[PDB]
Amino acid sequence: STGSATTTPIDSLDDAYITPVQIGTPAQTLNLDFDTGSSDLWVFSSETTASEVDGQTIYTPSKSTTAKLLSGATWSISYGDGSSSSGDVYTDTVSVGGLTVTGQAVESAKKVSSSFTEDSTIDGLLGLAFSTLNTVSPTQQKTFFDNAKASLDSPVFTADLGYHAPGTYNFGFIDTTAYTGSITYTAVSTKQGFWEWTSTGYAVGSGTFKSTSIDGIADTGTTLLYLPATVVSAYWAQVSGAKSSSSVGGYVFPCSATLPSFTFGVGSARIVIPGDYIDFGPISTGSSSCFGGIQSSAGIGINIFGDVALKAAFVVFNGATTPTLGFASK
Ligand SMILES: c1cc2c(cc1CNC1CCCC1)OCO2
Repeated sequence: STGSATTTPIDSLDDAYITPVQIGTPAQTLNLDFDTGSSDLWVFSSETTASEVDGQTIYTPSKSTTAKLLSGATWSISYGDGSSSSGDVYTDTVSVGGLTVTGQAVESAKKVSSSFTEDSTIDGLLGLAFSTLNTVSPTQQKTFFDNAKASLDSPVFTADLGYHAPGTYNFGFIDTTAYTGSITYTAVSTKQGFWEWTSTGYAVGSGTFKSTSIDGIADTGTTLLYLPATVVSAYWAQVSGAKSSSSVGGYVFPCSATLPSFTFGVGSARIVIPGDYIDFGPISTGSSSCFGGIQSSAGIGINIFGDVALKAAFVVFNGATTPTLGFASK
């Protein structure tokens, strides 16, 4: 089997991407944030504290003939930005782009933090990291991909995120029309539960390539590219007026600037992130200070190849017995 679904930026900055997901019988379609950096499929629901719901579409298990309470199961998760959610668990039928999993754990939110309440466009998250990170207790649950894998034509999914435009998540096949050149594959460590890999280096603009190992995670659920302070300083040093602002919370730059590209290595291959991709616009409405799309990972504990990086590539998440990651230009 295979599945194919369009993923759409939630706003003009590509702050995140939402993908329609069918849950239950008859189908209830919710727009979820596919997150390769976590392993819980959770949704706004009829159980979510009413004051914490603000425009989202909710899952109502009592209206689904295939929903079953997973008795005794609870979940609670915190993300890298300090956001959080928690609740109880149902199993139900979940379909993405024509690919159906029965008995998928659908984690129903009773509580969500303010940042989720404030994102009216995100009805929940669909985790695509390794199931070892799933937070359901006392019986850990499998991701949608993990449940689907054995039935897929090939045990893979691909992320093809657009810049200021829709893109595609495919399950079970590689669309050879969706990228240019060849796909370069690179080793993955699953020891921390992430799609963790080592980049072979970087370049800033037309500058020479610096060969250096950068260990990080491929995370579709993180907006920006978070890299070591040395690398990030080298990038922003090429932008007149750019500076790290503690009050704003990262590098900012004059909105009048033309940003250089940033290249990252994947083995001997190179993925080029155009300068425009690194512009996250005014820090506040009407400001001439703009927020940078490449930021230091120093306060995070891990480097993160988030959407800014991934949207410059066609990315293969290969879930074979020994997982790997593939990157192609497009
Ligand atoms: C918070 C934490 C997350 C997440 C999504 C959220 C929701 N607010 C984000 C801010 C920009 C838009 C989405 O996906 C993984 O970790």
